[PDB]
Amino acid sequence: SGFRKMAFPSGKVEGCMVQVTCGTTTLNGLWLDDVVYCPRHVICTSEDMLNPNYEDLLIRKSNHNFLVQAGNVQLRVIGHSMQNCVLKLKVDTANPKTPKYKFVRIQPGQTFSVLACYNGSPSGVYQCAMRPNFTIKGSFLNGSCGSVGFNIDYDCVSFCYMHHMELPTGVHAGTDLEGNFYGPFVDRQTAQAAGTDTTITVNVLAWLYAAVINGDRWFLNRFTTTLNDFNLVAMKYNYEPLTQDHVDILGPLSAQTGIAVLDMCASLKELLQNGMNGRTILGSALLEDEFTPFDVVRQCSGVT
Amino acid sequence: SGFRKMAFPSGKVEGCMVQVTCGTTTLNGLWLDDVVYCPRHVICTSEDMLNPNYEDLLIRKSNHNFLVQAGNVQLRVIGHSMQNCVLKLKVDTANPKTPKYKFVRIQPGQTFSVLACYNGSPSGVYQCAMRPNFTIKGSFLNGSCGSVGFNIDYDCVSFCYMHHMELPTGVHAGTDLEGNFYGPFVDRQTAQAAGTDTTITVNVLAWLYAAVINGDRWFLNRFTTTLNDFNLVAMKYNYEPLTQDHVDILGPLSAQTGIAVLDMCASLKELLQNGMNGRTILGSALLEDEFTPFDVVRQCSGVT
Ligand SMILES: Cc1ccncc1NC(=O)Cc1cncc(C#N)c1
Ligand SMILES: Cc1ccncc1NC(=O)Cc1cncc(C#N)c1
Repeated sequence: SGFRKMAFPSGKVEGCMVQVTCGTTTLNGLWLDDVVYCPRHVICTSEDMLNPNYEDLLIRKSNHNFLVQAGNVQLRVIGHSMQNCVLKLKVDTANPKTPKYKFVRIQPGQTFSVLACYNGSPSGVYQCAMRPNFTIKGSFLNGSCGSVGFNIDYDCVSFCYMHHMELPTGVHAGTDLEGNFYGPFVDRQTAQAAGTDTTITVNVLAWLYAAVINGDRWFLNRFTTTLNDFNLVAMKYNYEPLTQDHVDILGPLSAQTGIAVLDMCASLKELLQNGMNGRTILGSALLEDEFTPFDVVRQCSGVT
Repeated sequence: SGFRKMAFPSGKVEGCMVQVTCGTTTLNGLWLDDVVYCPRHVICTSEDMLNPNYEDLLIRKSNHNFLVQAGNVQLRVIGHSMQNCVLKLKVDTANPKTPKYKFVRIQPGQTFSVLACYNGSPSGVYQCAMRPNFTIKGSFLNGSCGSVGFNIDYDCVSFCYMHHMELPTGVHAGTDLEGNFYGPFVDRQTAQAAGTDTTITVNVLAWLYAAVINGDRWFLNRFTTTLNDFNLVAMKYNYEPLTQDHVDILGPLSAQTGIAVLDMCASLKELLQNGMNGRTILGSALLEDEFTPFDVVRQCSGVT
């Protein structure tokens, strides 16, 4: 009973957080095995950030310039290398708290938990979605760079995001763990356009199924629709086009509730065209798109 | 930039979760030092739950009937005792992962993180408020009993809640770590009235300050009010009466933003009487009451 914006337990990730300092800049690093991963802009001063030449800036640095501290233990840096926008610092000690892990590049619309950190210390954990425009609407202040996003399948942590930047609009941008930015962003203090965003349609439908499962059913109606008709409404309201792949992933929820996907699409169509009429769904007065169908199944079945 | 419903990092609590089985009932326990804490209804069968005599049911049980398993390690039970609605199982081994901790009874309106667990395994973490009527609107399924709520001040975990029950209405009830229920609830399978709930006024005002800090300011107006006038509006909309103690706790946010508390109360008054007019505040289409003034300061300053 109940449905919350649940994050993964952050314990396995907490054991990986370290502080990385280079010159006068300090941010967060991720220590897995004998490598520490962090944003390459750790090597920049504020003046460098306007237009950095990272290859030139990294040439001035030596292994001993990167100060890595895990709690109180200082790590010895024996190698450094830049891969895209991340720095990989080889340390002489493998992290004893390294969980089973993978590096994955998530798709837009997918969700993950963020462990917000400052000076290598965890401050909070929250769940969020990678927007269709490759930005994340997080909660990050100066010092949070290097904080990571992840998903967990039983004992395996799939790291999918490392925080790098706050755009002038207050939204966030970052990379996968190979340092490739999600979206068109560059690690530079320059105004940068984030594309037109849309609402994650399959996630909204998944959340409508979670609402039915939890007893919120006032929005179910006597109507149905087609993928074509629904998609004309989705286009009008800046929703992602629904495909048969999305319908296929909604199958378990359709089967559990007995509500065909296109019937749920007709409920969503009516909510888009008429609003919520001052009513709420799972404690929200708007249509929630930060729960994937997988998240809804996991939370509604109690997967650990 | 940004403002999220952030939970505490759950790592220190994950290291305390164990599975407790007694007969055919299995639920979660909290292992701190050489004691395992769990709901006393672990000793009940489904038939006992209709009207349990816990003292009689516990008399039939011996130390060897309580199966406690931490991951794969089995703990040896050398004592058992009931304190209010919790069972305290003395084990022969102190939990090596016991963090610095306290047991605290929180006040209604205060917030905390819940680490939802099943079979002694963490599944997710979320932030919630203890409602003024002493219920929590969580996300809990069968097997989640014994999952705990907590707050963390640097290295100290203050455990404040243990989950016991889902009311017929889908809302949740539980105890402090001494087994005393929050609210009028009893650990019995009987319909039980949760009082009239109200919205946590000081938390809504705190969240309005967080909105101003993050750039959402469309709701600020040219008006002010008095505590008396505001409280007449609060009574009309089922909001908690605002006191000078609440105004006092909002002082840091008033100082940071330069918006006097009573001026923010006038903005809240106008939003209550007129609604949001299809607009949003920090990504919400309703007035959020699950952030205390302390949470807003902590999140807006990056406390670890
Ligand atoms: C103040 C703050 C808050 C949250 N997240 C991030 C920040 N600050 C920054 O973005 C600093 C920065 C500047 N220019 C480019 C990059 C990159 N890549 C990073
Ligand atoms: C099914 C479920 C889901 C979430 N939380 C809890 C439950 N189930 C229960 O409450 C089981 C129970 C029954 N009667 C009294 C108590 C107490 N105290 C507990």
